[PDB]
This record gives sequence, C-alpha cells and structure tokens, in this order.
Amino acid sequence: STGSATTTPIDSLDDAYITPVQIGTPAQTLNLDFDTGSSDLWVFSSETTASEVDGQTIYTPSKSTTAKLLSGATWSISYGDGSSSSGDVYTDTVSVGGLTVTGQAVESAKKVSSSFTEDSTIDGLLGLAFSTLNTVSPTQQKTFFDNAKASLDSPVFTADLGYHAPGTYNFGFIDTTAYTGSITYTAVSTKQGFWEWTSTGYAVGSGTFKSTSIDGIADTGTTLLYLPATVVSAYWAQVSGAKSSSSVGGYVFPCSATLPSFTFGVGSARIVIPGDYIDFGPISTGSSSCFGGIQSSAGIGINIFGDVALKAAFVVFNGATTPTLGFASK
Ligand SMILES: Cc1nc(N)sc1-c1nccn1C
Ligand SMILES: Cc1nc(N)sc1-c1nccn1C
Repeated sequence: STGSATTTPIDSLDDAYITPVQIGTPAQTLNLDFDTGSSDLWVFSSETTASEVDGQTIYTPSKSTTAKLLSGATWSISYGDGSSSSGDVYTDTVSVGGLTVTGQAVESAKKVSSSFTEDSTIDGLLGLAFSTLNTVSPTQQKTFFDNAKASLDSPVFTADLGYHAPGTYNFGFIDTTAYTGSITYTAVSTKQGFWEWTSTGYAVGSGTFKSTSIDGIADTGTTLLYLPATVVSAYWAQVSGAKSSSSVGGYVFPCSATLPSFTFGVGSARIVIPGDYIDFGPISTGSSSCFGGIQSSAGIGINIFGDVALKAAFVVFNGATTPTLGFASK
C-alpha cells in the first residue's frame, strides 16, 4: 500500500503545515501537524476543555463506530516552545492520503496549552519520530508510520514541504518526479528517538564551504533552523544591522535587507536554502525589525533542521531495519 496527502502552510510565513487526516467511521477529517520530532498522534476532541477550544475541528469518538476507549491509558506531552497537551486514548481507524491503519492510538486531548488554543488551524499532531518517544502510559503506543510500515510497498515516508505553497507527504514510495538530481542518504541514530543525523558543514551565501560535523534532527514540527551559535553568528554577520535581541528572543534583522542563502552539507551533497526562506517578517505588526529563520540552538541541547531547512529539499525518512535519511534538491 501507499498514501499521498497534500500539506499546506497555516499562514503566510509557513509557521507550520497542516495535512488532512481521516479518523473514525464515518470519517472525521482533522487537519494535523505532521511532526517528525515527536511520536504522539493527538487531537482536539469532544473531551477537550471547552474554554481551550477556539475554532479547531474536534474528533468525537462517540460518533465513530470503530472507536474504542483504550482503557486506563493516558498521555501528556510538552514541546520545545513550552507548549503542552494531555488526555486519554482511543483506538480507531486512521487514514492519510488513502493509506489506512486500523487500531491506531488516537490520543484525545482533555487539556491543551494556550498556544494550541490560539492556533485555530491546527486540530492536533501526528508524530512521525520513533515510537520509543510515545508518551502513552502505561502501555506505550506506536506511531501511524510504525503501524503502517509492514503494509507499505517500501518502509519509507517522504516530506516535500513548500515555500509559501502546498507540498506533499508520501508513504510507501519515492516519487522520482518530485526532486532533481540524485538522493544522498546519510546515517541516522535512533538513540534519542529522533531522526538524528550529522550534516557535513555549511556555507553562507556565496562563501566557501566549511567542513564541520553538525549533529541534529530532521524535524518537520519545528518552524526554524536551529544551529550552533558559531554557525548562526557567521550567517548573521553577513547581514547589515542584524543582531541578537534578548528582548525579542533571537536574531532580528532590518526588514530592508536582502538575506543571503545558507547551504548545508549532506555527505558530499549540498542543499541550498534561499535567503527568502530565512525571512520570518516583522517582529510585530508594522515593525521594521524582522525575525530571522536561522537561530541559535544554544540552550536547546540539540540542533534542529526544522522547516526552513527541510523545505529546501525532498526528504526521505527511510524506516528500514537500519533507518537512514535522504536529501535531494528540488
Ligand atoms: C512548537 C511546537 N512544536 C511542535 N512539534 S507542535 C508545537 C506547537 N505548539 C503550539 C502550537 N504548535 C504547532
Ligand atoms: C528579507 C529577504 N531576503 C531575501 N533574500 S528575499 C526577502 C524578503 N523581503 C520581503 C519578502 N522577502 C521574502
């Protein structure tokens, strides 16, 4: 089997991407944030505290003939921005782009934090990191991808995120029409539960390439590119007037700038992020200070190849017995 679904930016800055997902019988379609940095499939639901729902579509298990309470199971998760959610668990049929999993754990939110409530466009998350990170207790649950894997034509999924445009998540096949050149594969460590790999270095604009190992994670659920302070300082030094602002919470730059590109290495291959992808617009409405899309990872504890990086590539998440990651230009 295979599946193919379109993923769409939630706003004009590509702050996140949503993908329609069918849950239950008859289908209830929710727009979920596919997140290769976490491992829980959770939704806004008929159980979510009413004051914490503001415009989201909710899953109502009592209207699904295939829903079953997973008795005793609870979940609770926090993300890197300090947002969080928690609740109980149902099993139900879940389909993505034509690919169906029966008995998928669907984690129903009882509580969500404010930045979820405020994100009217995101109806929940669909985790695609390794199932060892799943938060369900006392019986950890499998991700949609793990449950689907044995049925897939090939044990892979791909992310093809757009810049200010829709893109695609495919399950079970590589669309050879979706990228240019060849795919370069690189080793993955699953020791921390992430799609963790080592970039071979970087360049700023038309500058020379610096060969240096940068360990980080491929994370579709993180908006920005978070890299070591040394790398990020070298980037922003090429933008007149750019500075790190502790009041704003990162590097800002004059909205009048033309940002340089940023290149990252994948083995001997190179992925170029255009300068436009690094612009996250005014820090507040009408400001002439703009927020940067490359930020320091210092104090996060991990480097994160988030959407800014991943959208510049066609990315293969290879879930074979020994997982790997592939990147192609597009
Ligand atoms: C910051 C973040 N990281 C994720 N993987 S979900 C999440 C999030 N918190 C609030 C809204 N959204 C989309
Ligand atoms: C700030 C910026 N740097 C580029 N290389 S294009 C760009 C920009 N200004 C306005 C819109 N966009 C995308």
